[PDB]
Amino acid sequence: DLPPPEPYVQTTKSYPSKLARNESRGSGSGSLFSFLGKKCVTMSSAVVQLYAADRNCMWSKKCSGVACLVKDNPQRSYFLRIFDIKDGKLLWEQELYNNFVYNSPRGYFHTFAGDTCQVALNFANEEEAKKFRKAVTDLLGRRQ
Repeated sequence: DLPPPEPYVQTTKSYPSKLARNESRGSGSGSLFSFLGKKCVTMSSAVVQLYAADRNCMWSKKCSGVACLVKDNPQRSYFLRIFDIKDGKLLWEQELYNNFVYNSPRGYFHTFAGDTCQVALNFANEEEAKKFRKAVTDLLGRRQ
């Protein structure tokens, strides 16, 4: 069955890539939105269903589609976004943060911290989920 929904509470969020600071690992600046500078590379793609631990402890799908893990080589950051298969548009987007970890108490169901609410992701295939965590870890392992 699906994993149990955990209570998620806000804390603190801060990205180095969104700090405009000289090289990641820092905190200080006041850069603006941007203008022209984006170079992210994709790793793998796996279809999953985005769910939110609704009240009464009951996951609630928000929007499913094709999800791919993007990694910024130049920016030195990772971003997770989902695209629709009918609208072919962004249905979900997460801005990974420093010391990022991947939870997977299930076979093919990983959970993470949402904006202000808890959300979980469920892949369409098990392998795709296995390769997913393996990919992340592999990336986390490589670091630098």
